[PDB]
Amino acid sequence: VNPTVFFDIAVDGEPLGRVSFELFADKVPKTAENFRALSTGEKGFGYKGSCFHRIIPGFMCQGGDFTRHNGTGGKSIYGEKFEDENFILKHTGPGILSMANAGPNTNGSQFFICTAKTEWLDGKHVVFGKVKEGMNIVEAMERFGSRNGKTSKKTIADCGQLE
Repeated sequence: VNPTVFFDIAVDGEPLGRVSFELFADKVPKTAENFRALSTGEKGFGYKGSCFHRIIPGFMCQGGDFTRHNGTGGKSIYGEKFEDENFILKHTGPGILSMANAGPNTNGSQFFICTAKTEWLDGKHVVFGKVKEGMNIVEAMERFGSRNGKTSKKTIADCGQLE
């Protein structure tokens, strides 16, 4: 069965709620495994304690830069940025979980959660999961964003894999 991972989100250190995701390991196993392992921290690094540095209401929440906290860092579990695995899945609406990148074949650890349909990203960003529980928490997060993406308050307080 496809894995499920959770993030416990905090705003300025205060608990907000939990978001869980189904990872589409049946369709993008390499990309799903990267996100899964970064969520459990089992390789010795990952998402716990990192922030969502760019949140644009009506578009997306972006995070996963656990090394520089601003969109310039992050790394995959593969010792280098990795390839676009496939583009089977499309950006169909809110809740889609997709990889951030800076060009072809440059996936690291950064990802975004869509809060709208973003079809112009189809074929350019690898979709690999979707929000299962807590879309309402993603909507709460979105309120702390702004047009230029800066957040009005600061995190993934805990994360891991659910049965």
